[PDB]
Order: sequence, then structure tokens, then C-alpha cells
Amino acid sequence: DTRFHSFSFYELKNVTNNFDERPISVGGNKMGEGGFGVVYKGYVNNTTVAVKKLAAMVDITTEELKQQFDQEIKVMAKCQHENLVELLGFSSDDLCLVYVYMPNGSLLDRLSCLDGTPPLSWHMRCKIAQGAANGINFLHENHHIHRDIKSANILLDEAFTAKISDFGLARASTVMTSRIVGTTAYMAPEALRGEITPKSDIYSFGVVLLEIITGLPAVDEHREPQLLLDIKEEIEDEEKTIEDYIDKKMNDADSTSVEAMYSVASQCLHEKKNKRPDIKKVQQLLQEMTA
Ligand SMILES: C[C@]1(CO)Cc2cc(NC(=O)c3cnn4cccnc34)c(N3CCOCC3)cc2O1
Repeated sequence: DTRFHSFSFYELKNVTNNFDERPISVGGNKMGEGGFGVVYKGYVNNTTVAVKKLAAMVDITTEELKQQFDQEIKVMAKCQHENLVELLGFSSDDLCLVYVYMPNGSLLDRLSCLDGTPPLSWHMRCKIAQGAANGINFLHENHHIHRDIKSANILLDEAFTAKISDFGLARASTVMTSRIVGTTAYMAPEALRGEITPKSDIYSFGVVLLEIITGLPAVDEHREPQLLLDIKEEIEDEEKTIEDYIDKKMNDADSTSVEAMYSVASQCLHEKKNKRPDIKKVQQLLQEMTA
């Protein structure tokens, strides 16, 4: 389809079985949730869609949420690429965004094997890492800073192609902000300080690469270390090796390409923003990894 659709709130209420908050397996429509809303499964033109019902689930106001709704429509109309999620339409008559359905959910869900899905192979993980970098490259080439790169915001289509999502906090382009937003466990030190730079998206992508390698979430309150980015120091201070942390749920990892991905992640995670590779270099390094 070649146009954006304006849906009435009643149609979206109807096709999501009245925004049925029960999970998919019990006969509900809830697919997941983020900091800015619940995502529901919908069925429109004999077509499955994803419907995000916006809600300030984190620490933001009604005006900030409406601003993110506007920003997401604007950024998604402007940024249409094979490694970005596709906006289909919207409803504002109770704010809703309607997207092309991603049948394999998020990278975060697949790394956790949520609902009994089989673990992703190392081969699949390399392809996803490359696809995600290509999406970030398009945004950076088009002077957009994502500001919320994380595994929950990397979606997977019918062919497990990586599709970057959640453009509500995205910024057109180093500027400083009095409004520090994002997910702590993934944020660069300068972003936690209020800086707005594409260099911070690189850092956050480094944390995603560690999640891909290890299968571990960026943060776990009942784990030691609680933060995944700390493993870079554990490995640097030779108290651990990458082999100690490689996801045991894969059978096809090899030391050469795993060490190549870890080297990319390490460079992305440089504490000094100017020493980090830019996205074009990250793409080159990830392409060389499987060459
Ligand atoms: C296997 C299934 C069913 O159990 C299929 C499925 C699709 C989506 N998402 C979408 O289809 C989707 C498409 N565009 N989009 C934009 C933002 C968020 N989600 C989406 C999600 N998401 C929910 C929100 O958090 C991320 C994962 C989970 C999920 O699980």
C-alpha cells in the first residue's frame, strides 16, 4: 500500500478485541509494551497490523507524549528504509499508531526465547546485527539521532530482517538538553549528562551487540553484575573471557567471528565519544566479520 491511513479510534478498538490486554496464547491481543504504550495485535484489511495505544508508562507528561506521537509520525513519514519499521497509519480522535506487523517480535524477546521460541543461531544473530547497523546508518545519513537504541526497539519481520522502531524521542541534527530521557542500562555517559549526539546511538548499539553475544539482558536486578556493559571491564581486567559469557544456547558460534563482534562492541563502548567508530565504520567492521 502507498498511503498512510487515518483510522477512527472505534475501528482500532474493534480490531484489537477492545484493546484486550491478555497475552496472545490465551486469546488476547497484547504483544508487548514499552515506556510509551502497549502494543496490540490488530486485523484490518485481512491484514495483521500492530497497534500502539500511547500512554506515559514511564516518567513523562501528556504534552510530552502528544509531542512524541507527532514526532514519530513526522520521522516515520520522512524515514522509510528496509531496516526501519513501517508506519501504516494513526488515530487521534486516545492516541494510536498503526504499523506493519513484525511477526517475530523484538530482538529482546527472541534473545530471551519468550513464549518458547527456539534460540537464535549465531548466523541469524550476525545478520540481525548487520541489518540493525544498516538502519542506524540510514538515520545518521539522514541527520536523525535515534536516542533510544536497545534490543526491545529492534523488531524482526517474516525473514528475521532487523527493523529499528520507536522514533518518538528521535532528533533532527552537539546540543544539550535539560530533559534526560532513554533507558539507563544502554545510555552513553554523555547522554546520561544531557548531551544529544549520534555518538550516543553508537554506544547504545555496543550494548545491543553484547546482548547478541551473551543472550543476557542489559540489566538484571537479581544478577551479578547487574549491568551488562560492566563485562567489558571484567574482560579488560582479565578476570573473565568472552567464552565465559558467550550464549550457551547457540551451537554455531566460532571464536573468530565472536571475537570480531566483541571487538566492534568494545570500540562502540569507548567511554570517550570521539574515540568511538561512526556508524559507517561499524557497518564495515560487521561486514568484514562475516566476509
Ligand atoms: C511474536 C509476537 C506476538 O506474540 C509478534 C510481535 C510483534 C510485535 N511488534 C510489532 O509488530 C510492531 C510493529 N511495529 N512496531 C512498532 C513498535 C512496536 N512494535 C511494533 C511485538 N512487539 C511488541 C512491543 O514491543 C516490541 C515487540 C511483539 C510480538 O510478539
